[PDB]
Amino acid sequence: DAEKTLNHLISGFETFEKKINYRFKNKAYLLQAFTHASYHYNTITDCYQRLEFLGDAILDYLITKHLYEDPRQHSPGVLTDLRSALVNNTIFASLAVKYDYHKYFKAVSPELFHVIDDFVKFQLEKNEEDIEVPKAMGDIFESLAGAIYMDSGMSLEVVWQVYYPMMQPLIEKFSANVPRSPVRELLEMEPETAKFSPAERTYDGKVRVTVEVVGKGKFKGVGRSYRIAKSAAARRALRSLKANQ
Amino acid sequence: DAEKTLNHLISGFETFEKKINYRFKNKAYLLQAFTHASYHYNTITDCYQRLEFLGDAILDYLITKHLYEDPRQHSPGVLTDLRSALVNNTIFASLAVKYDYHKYFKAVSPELFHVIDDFVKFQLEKNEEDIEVPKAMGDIFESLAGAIYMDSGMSLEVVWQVYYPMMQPLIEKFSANVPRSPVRELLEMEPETAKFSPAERTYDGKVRVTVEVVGKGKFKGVGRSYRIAKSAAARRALRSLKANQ
Repeated sequence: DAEKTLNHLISGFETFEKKINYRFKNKAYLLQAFTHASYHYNTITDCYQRLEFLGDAILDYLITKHLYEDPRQHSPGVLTDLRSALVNNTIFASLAVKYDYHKYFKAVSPELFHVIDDFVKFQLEKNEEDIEVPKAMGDIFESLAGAIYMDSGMSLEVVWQVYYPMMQPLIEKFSANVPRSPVRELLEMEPETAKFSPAERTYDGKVRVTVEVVGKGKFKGVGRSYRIAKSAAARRALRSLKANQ
Repeated sequence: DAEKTLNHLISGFETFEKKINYRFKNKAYLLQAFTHASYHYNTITDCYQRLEFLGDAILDYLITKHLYEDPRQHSPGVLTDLRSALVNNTIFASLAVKYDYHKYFKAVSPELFHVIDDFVKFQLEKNEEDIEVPKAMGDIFESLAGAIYMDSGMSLEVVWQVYYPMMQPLIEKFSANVPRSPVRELLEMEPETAKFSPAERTYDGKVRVTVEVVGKGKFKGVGRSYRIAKSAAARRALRSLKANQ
């Protein structure tokens, strides 16, 4: 009887649904999300791989959107680096164990569980390199997102309602530590006092811009685009401001 | 006067908005999407890089969603391959030129435009290897998606309304040509006549499944998961069906 088998296999997930603050309408999707290929006791649903595939693109979008909207106004290169750093199996594995996913993971592999235990312990200590990252932990962080998406009738909004609280602190930490965009940094410091002049074309086919910072003087930047020129000029102004005479 | 400069730079985009069947509320976003780093005449908006970043994740999600929902029920490995094949700068560049994006692209690079012309010509002939792919064409296929998203008030639905007609035929072509999932293929052929038995555990810690195809006999599959076992059994049944005695 499939429902009796479901009831057996989902025993203990109550605690997990409370922890993430989401109640599954269809528990089969939650079981599927946590079912590794090796979990032969699950004779009623697919393993997590399809959900992982969907969840990967869902998280890529929600994380990308967040990065793009960040009022730090990261440059394209910084956005790219941040996306690579965050949309990432290791980062996903770290967040999975932070939020106890390993306590609900379904697999038959003593060796995998040993790797998981060591990784959980390391991450706990780290958060109060020769630790192997259990890729399945990253996998189920993704597959659960896919499961919530499916269970909620394909709602990205419901997914992010659940995932944002888990992700935002790490996203914010990474976003706060990457190099600042020199334009936004200057304007944080001198919002009405830093003024960029119109772009001018150079003999060598570049763009030159001057930023004047009232009380500090004028600083020139050149680059292969207006964006790069502004950045260059701001970086110079910032250096003078920091030097403080 | 910024609006006079906008009016000048967007001259000719009328034809493009008609072609994609989307009217921008804010033309600045359309200009930005098509503005390469080298286009120094654009002194009023950013270049396309930020939009490209956002658009990349938007298309990754919409394409992934489509692949996942395809009633061909691709296996995880096939889904992965298809995503890699489709969410791809070369594929994006080919679709951009198919839909005339190169006629509206803003750049200052005779050499780039030469590469573009050769690529347009090749693709036209192909669609009635030693052709360089102009990466900027893939870039603006992505940045325009980001621009439509922004202009429509962050609507994925409006993006896909515009993009689906451009993408679905290529997605469908790739999806139709990849290896079929043997389970779905068998069930297309024998929907009421192919029946999978319950999973059984093997001495070596695998799963074994038999599929019985009425009129043809029984075929066994073994694998490291229930999913793989079913696939294996179906592949055998298919081979017999095709042989047709």
